Amino acid sequence: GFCHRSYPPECWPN
Repeated sequence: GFCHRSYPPECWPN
């Protein structure tokens, strides 16, 4: 559920 605002934004199924 927690996504990191990177580029590309890395998000995990958390």
